[PDB]
Amino acid sequence: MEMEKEFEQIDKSGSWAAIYQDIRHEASDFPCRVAKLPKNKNRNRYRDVSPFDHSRIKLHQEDNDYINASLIKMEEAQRSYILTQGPLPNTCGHFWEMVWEQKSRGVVMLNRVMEKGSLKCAQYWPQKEEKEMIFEDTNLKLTLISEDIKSYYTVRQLELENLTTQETREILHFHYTTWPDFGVPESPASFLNFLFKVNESGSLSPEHGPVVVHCSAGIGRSGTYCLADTCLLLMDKRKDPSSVDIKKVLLEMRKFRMGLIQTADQLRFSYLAVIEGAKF
Ligand SMILES: [Cl-]
Ligand SMILES: [Cl-]
Ligand SMILES: [Cl-]
Repeated sequence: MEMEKEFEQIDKSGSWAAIYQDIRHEASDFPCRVAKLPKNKNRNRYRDVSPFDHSRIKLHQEDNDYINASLIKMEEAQRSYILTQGPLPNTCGHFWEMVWEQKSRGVVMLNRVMEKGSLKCAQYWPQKEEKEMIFEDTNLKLTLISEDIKSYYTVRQLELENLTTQETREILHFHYTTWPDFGVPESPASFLNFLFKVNESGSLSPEHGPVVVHCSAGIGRSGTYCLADTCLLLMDKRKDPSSVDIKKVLLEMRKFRMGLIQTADQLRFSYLAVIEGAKF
């Protein structure tokens, strides 16, 4: 209830922008030297969103280990997430190499490939069973096995094959397809349904590698997902759920990737999701 009382006060006083800017002022700042090397320019979608050196995911490849992706290790929640930008036309092989190397079971996608004409990520998985994809640079094959299309999101069963060894893995693609072109969803019900479905699938089990979460830059909608999921985990784990301080959780996550939650509306939406999910 305390988080809800705080929410009602913030709404009443109109202080979402002030709270959000306090977060930005306190956020950690660590170097991103590798992301800024000239040879990595075309591996970054946005010049102002980079992974920190200390938490970036390294590809196991001799020529260039760089991908714009960060390991968010929430120690108290005992859950790890990989937050990444939506893959570029030239980094789709890198993306699936990362999924393979990190042993991830689930991919969470929070955008449409094109929004208001802007390409927010490449078409990095097959839309049709009969047109599988081959990533020649990383020697991976990806096939659509089936998909379950719902009103607010789609879940896909993908088969990822390492063509070198012929080993195959099932990857679940959790695609929230209806986040609005501008702003945040009016209600968090569909987002929470989605978040619970990811958790119910087993993809977050400590038996697998970290779930991979992405949007356009990997910080705004992805930040909302990680923040809400961590907060709901903590409420389920701790003895006093009213003890969960969403701003503190968000500052902890920002130690691992810059810029998580990109507007005061996304912050308010994260509060709504956590308050409503806490009630479940
Ligand atoms: Cl260079
Ligand atoms: Cl986005
Ligand atoms: Cl920011």
